[PDB]
Amino acid sequence: LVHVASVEKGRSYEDFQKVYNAIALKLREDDEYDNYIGYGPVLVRLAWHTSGTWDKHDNTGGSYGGTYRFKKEFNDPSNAGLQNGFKFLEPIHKEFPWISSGDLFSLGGVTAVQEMQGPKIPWRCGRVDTPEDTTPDNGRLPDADKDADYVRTFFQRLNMNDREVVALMGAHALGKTHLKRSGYEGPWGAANNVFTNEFYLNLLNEDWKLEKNDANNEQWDSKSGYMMLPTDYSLIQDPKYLSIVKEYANDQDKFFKDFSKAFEKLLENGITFPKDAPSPFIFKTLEEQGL
Ligand code: HEM
Repeated sequence: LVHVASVEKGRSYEDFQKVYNAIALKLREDDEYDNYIGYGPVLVRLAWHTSGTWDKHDNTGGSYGGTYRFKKEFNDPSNAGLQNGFKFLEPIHKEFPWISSGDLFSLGGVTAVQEMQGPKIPWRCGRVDTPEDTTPDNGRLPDADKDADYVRTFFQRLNMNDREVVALMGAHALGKTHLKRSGYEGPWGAANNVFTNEFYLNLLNEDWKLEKNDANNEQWDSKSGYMMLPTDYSLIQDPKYLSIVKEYANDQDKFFKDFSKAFEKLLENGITFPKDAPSPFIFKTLEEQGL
């Protein structure tokens, strides 16, 4: 199965900047969600989970088809809580009914990262909705209770290398774990709706203790009130990952550049862009537009 990007008929950068802006304005307005964290983090996670079902071996799953809109995928236990990001996007889709579902879910993540003061993420249009029977089965998203070998092997299926994995995991600066959702509880740091390299700094500099949470699962906790999942902590247990964690903890711009590339790649696995497709779009933030 080849998925060829097909530009929404007649649309160009200004149309997608208008969608960006609508997302960004709602992000600013609906600020109460999740004890005033806001919707940025869950929109980033929605973009990742809708892309991270991809299998490089047969091009099943991935962002192209926007299949999260079907009950098998929206009810994946791995996706518990993402309905909040979907509900956020619903009025955006109603205003811009021409955008595909995959383009909207992925653009939500780009818009969230950028509006949270993260790197620019180039973004390409042209995902096309595919039918209900193309929805990937549950079980393609990763478990959190595992070690570095698990994480490395998992991400090979998404064609990500060590550097790409460690960079992508930096998104855990954002938001928090919620016990009723995943069986883990707590934020990874203090700046959890501003995109920074804090995840790496906290991994290296907090005093972590291996504790059980109230769902009887182990997680790493600090006196500051932060947590790390076992898979997060694996990045400092494995010496290859550890070197890269130190690099990003010591170079904010390098993390931003590497995250941008890996996140674009994640959002584009499985898609064939014709030679004459538009170049990737770099959207202006609301701040840059004076809005
Ligand atoms: C080994 C890989 C990963 C594992 C096991 C993992 C696991 C988790 C878990 C258990 C949660 C908490 C869900 C909840 O209780 O609300 C979470 C949240 C989150 N993850 Fe991941 N994650 C992984 C990779 C990633 C990647 C690659 C990104 C995106 C680039 C990402 C972005 C997020 C975000 C932004 C949140 C916060 C959501 C919120 O606050 O609602 N994660 N992750």
